[PDB]
Amino acid sequence: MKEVVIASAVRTAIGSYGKSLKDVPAVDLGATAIKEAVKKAGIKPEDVNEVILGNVLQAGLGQNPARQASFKAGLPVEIPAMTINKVCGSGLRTVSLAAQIIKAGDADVIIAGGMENMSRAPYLANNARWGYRMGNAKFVDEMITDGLWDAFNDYHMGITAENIAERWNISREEQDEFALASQKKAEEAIKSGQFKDEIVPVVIKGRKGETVVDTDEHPRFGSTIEGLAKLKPAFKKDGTVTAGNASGLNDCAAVLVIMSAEKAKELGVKPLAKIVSYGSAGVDPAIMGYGPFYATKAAIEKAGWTVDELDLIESNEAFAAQSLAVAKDLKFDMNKVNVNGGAIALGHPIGASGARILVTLVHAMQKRDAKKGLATLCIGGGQGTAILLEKC
Amino acid sequence: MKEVVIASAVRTAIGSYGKSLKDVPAVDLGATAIKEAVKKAGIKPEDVNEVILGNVLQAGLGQNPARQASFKAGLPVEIPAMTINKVCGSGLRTVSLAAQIIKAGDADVIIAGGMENMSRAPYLANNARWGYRMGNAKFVDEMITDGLWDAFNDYHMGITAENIAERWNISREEQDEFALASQKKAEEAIKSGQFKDEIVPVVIKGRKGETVVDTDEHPRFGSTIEGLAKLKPAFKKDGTVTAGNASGLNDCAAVLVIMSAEKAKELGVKPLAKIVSYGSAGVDPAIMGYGPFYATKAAIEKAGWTVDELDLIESNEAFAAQSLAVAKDLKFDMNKVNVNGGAIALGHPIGASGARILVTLVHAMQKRDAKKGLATLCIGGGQGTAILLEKC
Amino acid sequence: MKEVVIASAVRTAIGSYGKSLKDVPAVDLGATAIKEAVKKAGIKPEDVNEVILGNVLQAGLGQNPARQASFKAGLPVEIPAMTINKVCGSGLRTVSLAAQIIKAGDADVIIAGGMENMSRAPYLANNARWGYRMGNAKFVDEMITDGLWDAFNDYHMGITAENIAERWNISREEQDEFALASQKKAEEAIKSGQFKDEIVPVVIKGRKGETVVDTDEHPRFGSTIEGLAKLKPAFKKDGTVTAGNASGLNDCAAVLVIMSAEKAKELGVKPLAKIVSYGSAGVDPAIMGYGPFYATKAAIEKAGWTVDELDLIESNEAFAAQSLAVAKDLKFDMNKVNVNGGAIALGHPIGASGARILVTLVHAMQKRDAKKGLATLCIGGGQGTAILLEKC
Amino acid sequence: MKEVVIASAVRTAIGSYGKSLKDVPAVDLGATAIKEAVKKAGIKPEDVNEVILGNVLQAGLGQNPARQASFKAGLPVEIPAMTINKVCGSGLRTVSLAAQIIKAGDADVIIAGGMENMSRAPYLANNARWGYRMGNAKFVDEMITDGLWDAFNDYHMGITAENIAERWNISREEQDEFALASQKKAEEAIKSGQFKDEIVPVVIKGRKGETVVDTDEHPRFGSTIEGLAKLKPAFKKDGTVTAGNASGLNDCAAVLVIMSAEKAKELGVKPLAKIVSYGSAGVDPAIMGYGPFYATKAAIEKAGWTVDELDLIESNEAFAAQSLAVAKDLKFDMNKVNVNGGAIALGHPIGASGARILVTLVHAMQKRDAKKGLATLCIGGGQGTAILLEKC
Repeated sequence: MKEVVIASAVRTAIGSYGKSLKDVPAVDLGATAIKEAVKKAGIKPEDVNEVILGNVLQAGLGQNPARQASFKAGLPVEIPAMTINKVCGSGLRTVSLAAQIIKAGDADVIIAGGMENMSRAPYLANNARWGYRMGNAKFVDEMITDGLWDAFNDYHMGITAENIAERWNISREEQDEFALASQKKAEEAIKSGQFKDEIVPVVIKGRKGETVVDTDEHPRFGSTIEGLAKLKPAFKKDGTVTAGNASGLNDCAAVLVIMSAEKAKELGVKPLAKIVSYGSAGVDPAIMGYGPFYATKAAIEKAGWTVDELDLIESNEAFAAQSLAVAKDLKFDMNKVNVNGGAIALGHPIGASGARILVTLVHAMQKRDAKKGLATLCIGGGQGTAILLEKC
Repeated sequence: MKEVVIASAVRTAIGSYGKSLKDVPAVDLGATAIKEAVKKAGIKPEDVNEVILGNVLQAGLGQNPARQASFKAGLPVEIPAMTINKVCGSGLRTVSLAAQIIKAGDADVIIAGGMENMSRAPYLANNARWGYRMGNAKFVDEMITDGLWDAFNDYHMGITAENIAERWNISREEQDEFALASQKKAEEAIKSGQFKDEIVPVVIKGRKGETVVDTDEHPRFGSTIEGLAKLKPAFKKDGTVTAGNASGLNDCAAVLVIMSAEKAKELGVKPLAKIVSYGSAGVDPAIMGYGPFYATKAAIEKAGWTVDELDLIESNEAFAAQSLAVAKDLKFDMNKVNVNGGAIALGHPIGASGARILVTLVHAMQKRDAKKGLATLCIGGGQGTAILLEKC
Repeated sequence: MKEVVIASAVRTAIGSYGKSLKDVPAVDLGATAIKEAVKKAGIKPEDVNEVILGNVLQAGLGQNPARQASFKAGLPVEIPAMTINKVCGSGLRTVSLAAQIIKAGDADVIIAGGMENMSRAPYLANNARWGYRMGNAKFVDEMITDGLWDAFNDYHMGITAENIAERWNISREEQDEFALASQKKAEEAIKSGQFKDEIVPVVIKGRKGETVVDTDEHPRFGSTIEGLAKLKPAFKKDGTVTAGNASGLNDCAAVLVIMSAEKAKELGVKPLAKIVSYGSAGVDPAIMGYGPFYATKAAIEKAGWTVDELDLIESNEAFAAQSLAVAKDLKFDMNKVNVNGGAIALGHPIGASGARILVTLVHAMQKRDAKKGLATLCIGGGQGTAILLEKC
Repeated sequence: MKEVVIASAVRTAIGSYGKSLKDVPAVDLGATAIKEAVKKAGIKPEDVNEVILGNVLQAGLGQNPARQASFKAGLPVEIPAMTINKVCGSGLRTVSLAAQIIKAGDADVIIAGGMENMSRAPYLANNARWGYRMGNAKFVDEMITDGLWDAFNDYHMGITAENIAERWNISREEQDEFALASQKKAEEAIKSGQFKDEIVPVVIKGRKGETVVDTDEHPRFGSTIEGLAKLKPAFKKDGTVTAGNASGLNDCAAVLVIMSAEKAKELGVKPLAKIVSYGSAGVDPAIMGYGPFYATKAAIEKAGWTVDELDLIESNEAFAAQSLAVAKDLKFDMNKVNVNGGAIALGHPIGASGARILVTLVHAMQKRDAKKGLATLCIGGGQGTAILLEKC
């Protein structure tokens, strides 16, 4: 049916926990990235049919955080919006949902992506409404419960990363060397201007003064292998995962204008890339056949491609252990992966992260003249999200 | 373009605030409804491609409440699931999203609907993470902030209902007669068994016994116009809107199995109705040229129908003043509206309500042999959500 | 050295946890008791020199709860007031402090006693001011932390009672027979009007009506040994202490007017009893040479009395195991102990309880014409508090 | 009756809000000052008969904060202890209570004073136990509610200071010049070693490292009149009270060993001063006669003295407005007042403050060879606390 393209792809800088964006609600980050994505695509806000934004920690953000972002961006109040939560998947799954609505014939132009401000997550009192009656109870970290805690196994995401490291023998040393390379690559990318096209500044009107945040602050410049080897395991006595080889808690928004090829032509848009296939795409049989990261595998097959044919790959770094497991199984050429650094250095703003790596992927393909790109994040049946792009 | 149908449609009873469902998390109500929906459709859990569920008060409910409901229902862990939040529109928007995904060629069978437990919403401390420093602060009722408060105008949704009552000149008396009619129709429908097919019982297993909840708790049997006339305004001094002419705060899950017509035939399923059109369908020029209830007008127009041709209508009753404004503008025959009672009597479990009225519409169409049906809820630019159904 | 007397002695009923006094702040119970105590003593508010009141759960009750009670009772704003917290000892220690101030020549008329509303204790967030940073934390039940938890051993006061039961070899059976006897005596005392003189009614004025609370709510009329024998241990697996052989969590105020004998004569007051001695009286060599209940032994010795000479004894029943250990060690004649029932039946409103048993002792001495009385409560080094009274 | 003396007088440094002592609970500060007061008096911990300590913000501190301090100090577990709360009065009123118990013949040696850690005060949820039911509620700053908020007038203490400034015409300029002089005098006192005798270091065992806090940190060295004139009013639009001319929120403990003259002789103690009279002393008539600070006035008269005869005076600086009002009315010679600086510079750790200024007074009398001293704090009938000392 319709071909689907990315007309623009914009993100804020990624802030560190409790730092540069602590005072900027997720919805304002979202609004900042939407306003700019719309200008960068060269379309009018009224050309937009629907807004679809991921956001995981919605607690106390008020009704329909995606709608607030749309309205704050200056989009027409009558554009419908919805907020999606698939945890790790949210921000990228909104892009494939956009492509699906366009394919169904119901839209031509959709704002997609995601936003998160983990620094601002609340604490919760779950039994304040009808009473605790008696006894100490839990004052709930909402960021941990709704974003980072495995609802079924009743342990932290970090434990899952340990399990994978264990089962595959991904050693502490191997994870730290991977973390070091992500740090070095982010530092070079930032210092060489590789993110200048994709970052929209955020303006914080301070008590008096305006502050501009326009640079990713999470990378630890000058990281060394020695510095990483000294860190204590963060999740498990004598484990392999540390602060050093895992991503952080971060704040960002990242937004893309998704359009039918035919509408892009009509509006004089010069698109950046075509969406070729995605993890959600087509149906079955059979699911289990490909192995444990079958989402990404099957998405690659549906595009008619192989891993060797890919020019650039964004494979999210929630934990180095998980990144190394995926790269090993799919036999990625590591020179083509996370070329501007990955989440260990840059940050993992949950609900925005899938969209963030797609924004970094599309600009890197443009910059480096790379024809075939893969963005992939999250691990395990039901959860993997992946998109394949072919540059225009 | 694939034809899309409803293979089953099931809901829990709707509980009242702090009452029959207070001890049953939204995800468990959702799991109960999904497990039954699959059984009623006569399909296996393995036949489901994806789970898409409305839920507005997600705070503290843990990662991806839709995925939790899916898992707790017995559905394969590999089925992808996402949680959607469009406030009032959430539960019906998941049904049209299901149809779009099916139309795009990406799934054949999708569990859609919504779940909410307003009785269990937390309170929040928004500045607990980095500190309050000094001075009293707000202990935030999350149900009001995330479900009921207009994020822009900074007032209760009740105030919007009051403005609509003034706008359309709808009197206190008119609102209470409408409320009384919803109450009477709900009482007669309950007592005549009109909900017996669609309600799945919820079994609450305590430390000492079992309680079965299978009847809608919210209606006030024996309501009278004098009883309604004595009520104090809920939202403002000298207001027209009271607790007796507005819906409540309520707990429910409502799930439908949505399939392509082709898969339904292949699986031996006898579908209940075909989804003919929805407010999201086709693109937006010139959408605001119809009036303020243009999502609903545009959906009816896209079906190729008119209001006079409709046999049954479910038009949600968040507030009698809103229900009457939509009914006057669209010139509904009120004999065909909310024939088994509406949300004033039955309750408004936010992220489930749009699916709950679809579940009620489709069962009522079957029972009454009505060919053409409309479900509509929410009011205002870009919020209205509507679906048109044609009985099989 | 001035002689010191009790001119009046009044208490509210004792409410049960979350029940009859849940809506009445401790300071209001205190104000009700003070206003009546002054009236019963036949003195004017102007005749009071100082207000000294026990209150253990002061959190959030506002500045100087004793001063608030004093003011709300009609006492001149210039009367100095202080709030004392010695946990279990608070309410009786204020009576001996009153006597010391009178003996020192610094006052002639002091309002003493205690007030507590355990039903209204808050929960706490201890790190809200400077932040929790990350991770779940304790939402602290302040009643347990400030009123019931051993700050050193880091366990419930219930565990101390269990250790005392083991120490003194006091069986489950023995504790329940003692509890049943407290229940029976309380039921007979209530029904025979033994508390009618000492209880001041509390009038709760709602938005729509008035409720009068004037009867002790906590006793379980018709208790049986079989009913007690079926109870599960409260504090530890296979424990002897249950909810049926330990006191409750309760709400009360109890106030006495304490005067020099000289002022009482000057004001025309007929005093109820003379305070002969108290556990604080004279200095400490060699205080621990008596046993573990040496405050009580030493008070009796300072009166120039013995246990056999006492006519009535109020020995508080926080736990049956503690009550029985004190009674065995001191060889009390149990026919003279807690003759109108004790705290198992009647409740243990912490910072009021010591004054409440003094109020009950002095009324019982009057009614029964008993010359010599002992009130004792609390156990362990430096906590025990006791007063000896001689009827006028 | 018995003469009463101060055998030793010790305090911690006073920390600023959220600063040097933020990690040291009030009870540990108390314990540190008790252990040292006992050594400085040259008596054994077993010579102590009772512990009486002021502490206003007791919320969540656990049972009987004075007892915890005693136990943590290494005092015998059987010494009875009680915590007093008279807000501003607490710490000094414990010293006069000590003298009263000694006068009554019931003790020879008492530990008195007070402790507070305002940085550590909790936030409160007052309706967590039985439920908020619905609607936003207040997340309570316990420090403000229990320490700084006028329970009767329902406004901040700062408003009272404004009222006094208003009624007496104590101008902004006059208050800032008073604040400047307190700042200069504290700076000279600290730099000249005047507090070295009375400060006991506090040792904070850090993550690794021990930190020593031994210097008052609140003074703003180098303050200037210009700096103070630039500040905005803190309580009232166009008011006179600012951060600059008011004290802070501070953390400290200050403890004194109080003994009978006869026991000091017997134990070979060389006392520092005799307590001559106190605000609580003797009884009436008539109270209103002296004017609004009659507490202090009457205490001065009872010693047989006049204001002119005083050699040194500590008059607390909660707010410069209140200090200037008292000094004007009693016609203090300002050269003899707060000679080492006052609370504006040094801090006002509520429950400790009365004891802190008595500790500073007694050491200053020793240092400067001053025979007659007055300590006074708090304002308004019922609340004024005052003690007169005559040096040994």
